[PDB]
Amino acid sequence: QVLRGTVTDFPGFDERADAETLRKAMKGLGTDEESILTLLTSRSNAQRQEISAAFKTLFGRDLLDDLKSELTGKFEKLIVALMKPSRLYDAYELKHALKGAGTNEKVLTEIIASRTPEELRAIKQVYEEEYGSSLEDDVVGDTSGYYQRMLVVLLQANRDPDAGIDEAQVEQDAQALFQAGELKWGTDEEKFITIFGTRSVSHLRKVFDKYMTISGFQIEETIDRETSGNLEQLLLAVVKSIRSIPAYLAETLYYAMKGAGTDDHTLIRVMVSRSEIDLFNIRKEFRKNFATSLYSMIKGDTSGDYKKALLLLCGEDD
Amino acid sequence: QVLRGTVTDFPGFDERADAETLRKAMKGLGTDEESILTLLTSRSNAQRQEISAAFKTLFGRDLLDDLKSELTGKFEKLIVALMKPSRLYDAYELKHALKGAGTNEKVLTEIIASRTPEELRAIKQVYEEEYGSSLEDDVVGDTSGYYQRMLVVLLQANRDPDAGIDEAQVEQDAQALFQAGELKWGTDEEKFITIFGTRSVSHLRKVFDKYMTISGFQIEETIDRETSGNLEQLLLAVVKSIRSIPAYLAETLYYAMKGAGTDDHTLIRVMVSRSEIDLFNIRKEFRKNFATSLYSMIKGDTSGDYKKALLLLCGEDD
Ligand SMILES: COc1ccc2c(c1)CN(C(=O)CCN1CCC(Cc3ccccc3)CC1)CCS2
Ligand SMILES: COc1ccc2c(c1)CN(C(=O)CCN1CCC(Cc3ccccc3)CC1)CCS2
Repeated sequence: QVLRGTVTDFPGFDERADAETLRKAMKGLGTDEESILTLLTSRSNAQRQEISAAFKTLFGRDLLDDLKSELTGKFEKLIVALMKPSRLYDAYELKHALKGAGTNEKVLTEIIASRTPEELRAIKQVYEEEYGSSLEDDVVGDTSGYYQRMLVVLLQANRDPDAGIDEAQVEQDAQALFQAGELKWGTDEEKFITIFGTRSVSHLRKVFDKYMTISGFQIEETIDRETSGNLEQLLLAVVKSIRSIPAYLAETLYYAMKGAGTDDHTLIRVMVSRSEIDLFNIRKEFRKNFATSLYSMIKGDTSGDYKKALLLLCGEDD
Repeated sequence: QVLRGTVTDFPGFDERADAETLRKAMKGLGTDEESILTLLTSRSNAQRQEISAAFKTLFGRDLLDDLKSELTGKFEKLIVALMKPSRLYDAYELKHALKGAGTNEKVLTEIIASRTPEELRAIKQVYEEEYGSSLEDDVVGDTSGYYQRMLVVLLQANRDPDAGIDEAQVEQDAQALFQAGELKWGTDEEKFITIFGTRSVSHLRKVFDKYMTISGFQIEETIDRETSGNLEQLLLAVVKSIRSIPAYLAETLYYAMKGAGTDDHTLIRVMVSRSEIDLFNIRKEFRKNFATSLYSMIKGDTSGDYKKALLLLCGEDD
């Protein structure tokens, strides 16, 4: 097992040259979207940034506002994501959720549960460095009750690190996840919260196994996906995430594409945020648990230029 | 994988209660092995340094000098490896294979072939500081031929990023490895040094795949494990470590205990060094590739107090 994405460094890259294709593309005419497109998706994020630099030094123009005036719709909204520094992208998306795209647990839940401790720590740091306010306080401020609580637990980045596991605390803990299952996770939130937030990854993987031999069931079985409140969804995100991050995101991506209308906000966040970290893994995983390819899914459930960009990001292999 | 070791931090660590315990353990009273033994292998390494230091504030004795003057043979060499700082254990054993050892090409192969880039980067500089000379320049003076050359390449820590895996590039590598295979690795030479030492890992595992069906058989079968001088052992070891590190090391453990005698020195090096990184993982790949339990072979083949300490290091299970 080796984590990896779909966007690699362009060899032969020249800041100053790409700055010209782009300027020239959006020069006076309407717009060569097809050029903006193929280029920005066949560069990496650090290379995008240096084009952003070449643009200014050459032209006196801000690449980011130029793009943002000739592009619209789901197209714009993707391009704008690709130009965003990847150190920064998640802290950004959190703010949007904490401040103005709506009522926003799908994001808080999904970023917080799926980002490892190295990441939550960095996101927190940078959330405050960029945005002036601190991640934790914005979260407290716009959330509630036991959900708020566990986001706060996850957000500390303070899991017991990995060594030889206590089949004795495994037996207690699996036991207590059983009782809180039977009871619709509506009693002793107090208790399960730490089990899922402060325990380790392969404590919890052990635990989820001993869970099966208490109850005959996977822990996932306790928690339905349409209806549920906030908390249940956080639990089940934690759960799937402990088992496998690529796999959780592959899932999040299928359910972003099922249903009337559909979910471009998600498509975009996952695609872009993972483009240089694990996207290949998510893709091969998607072929694995859902048996049409990520590529194929997208080509059916997207249109026009946005569609094209997507697939280019996606690549093609598995 | 989640890579875990078998040694953890003792909760409620008392730096000097433990220092006392080592005093009356080895004082008067020439020695008392089983509290020495059990203490050191329930405390993590960095805690053993704290016990080493509170020993000096408290008593005016250098803990380590004391630990080794009351103890003999293999057990002694174990305690002396346990109280040797993580950062430093590797570079010390490189050195003691290089400085003065005889002709120890076995230890070089092992450490450089199993260590990741970031572990080699820390070795090189902590090596460089601790013994005034650079790890490379030493490696160079006592070795020669392509064995030297290949080591210098691995010694670089700069091997391609796991990325877009280029189908065309694979096949040319695999045929080049087919080419040099039939010629028993005795010639062509200089291109496989670049295939092994620089290709990206998710790349080199696909070449390992693509090769077999060119050749009939795995790359490994081209090389005769025991009837094979330095280079071919290195090469072999690199191939192995590319598929899985815990599995190289599991093979090296098995070959240290299987047969006539015991390679005790080797057994100490692996058990100790990897005890806080992947020892559980070496234990698990051990049982799956050899059908016995590491624990129960260290038993079958080692003796006395050395044994109980090893089995404590080895950890409780599976
Ligand atoms: C304390 O340990 C922790 C604490 C929390 C978490 C993990 C490890 C990771 N995890 C795992 O399943 C194990 C390891 N896994 C996580 C993703 C990471 C890959 C990755 C790289 C860069 C950016 C994002 C993801 C490494 C492999 C799930 C819960 S989040
Ligand atoms: C260019 O890369 C390299 C170059 C050389 C080598 C490795 C990685 C390690 N390796 C692999 O197959 C990569 C898998 N690997 C396991 C070790 C390490 C585990 C790990 C994870 C997180 C933090 C510390 C250690 C990194 C992932 C075997 C050959 S030596």
